[PDB]
Amino acid sequence: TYKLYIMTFQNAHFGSGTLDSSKLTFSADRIFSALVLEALKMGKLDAFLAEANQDKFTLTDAFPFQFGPFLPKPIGYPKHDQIDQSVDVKEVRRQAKLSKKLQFLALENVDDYLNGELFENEEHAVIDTVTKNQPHKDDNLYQVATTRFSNDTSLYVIANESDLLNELMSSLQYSGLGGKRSSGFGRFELDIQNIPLELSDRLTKNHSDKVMSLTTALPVDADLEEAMEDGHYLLTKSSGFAFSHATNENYRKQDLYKFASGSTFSKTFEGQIVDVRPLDFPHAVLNYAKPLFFKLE
RNA sequence: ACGGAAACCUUGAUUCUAACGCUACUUCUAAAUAAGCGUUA
Repeated sequence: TYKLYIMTFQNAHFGSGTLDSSKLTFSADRIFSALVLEALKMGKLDAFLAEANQDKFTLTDAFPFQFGPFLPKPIGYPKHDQIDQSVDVKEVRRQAKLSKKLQFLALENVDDYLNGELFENEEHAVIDTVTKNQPHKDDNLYQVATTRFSNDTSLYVIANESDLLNELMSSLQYSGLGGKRSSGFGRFELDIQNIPLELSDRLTKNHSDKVMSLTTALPVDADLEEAMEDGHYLLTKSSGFAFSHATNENYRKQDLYKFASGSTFSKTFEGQIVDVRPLDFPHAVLNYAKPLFFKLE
């Protein structure tokens, strides 16, 4: 809610379940895990844990940044109250398909999207697959997907201004983000920018109006009811193998189903640093689900 | 405590074999090392 962190990538790989799958943008649990690993490699893991335990710490999923912050399409607002038209069915289905394909909108027109206007996606990155082999066992021919960006398009997140977070981001920018980081993917250059006046006044965390989430956040059990009755959302898995320097064998962490972005709700909630570690495991596995919200008209 | 870790698009291959810058064409055609002896004595 304080800064507007920008990460300019050249090549990246954000696996969505397979080595040959790469999403355009990553989720906040991935960057929180990356921060946790960088902090533990630094040695100042306890300070970052204490900072994350505070309610001031807020993080959001990466969104596209092309001469202005972008926001995920608010799932649950194709509402006919602003899209009531007398056009033919062909144009109605064409605009429905165009809105379904849309995933990100520029900040300057997000409310315009809520006025019935129709916008198209913009060229942000090309996702291409590369085949690689192992020239000692002539059976492995594995494919890796990338997210090669273009047109000065970066990724951005919103988080509090902290010196520990600043230095952690600076160490992240030479350590990569997601995927085969020691192969030419994930690396970025960081820039710190101020939140625009048209955006900072909308980033909220505590009130009872229509809020669109910015983080893949699973609410606490106390207030899930309000997200169930009057909440529009999408369900995203967070499975995978838990990285661990303490166990020789790789353990699958517990599959957890969160709420995607931008899921719309009628009231805000509280996130969880949920322990997705398997049983009998020495150290925790922290999954970050803490929402930053956006007010709607 | 990042659907993540590890992984060479790698090994072997001669732009090589055959093929006369060759066939025909006189440095040729006429031509005396030769002509004039004045005037004075």
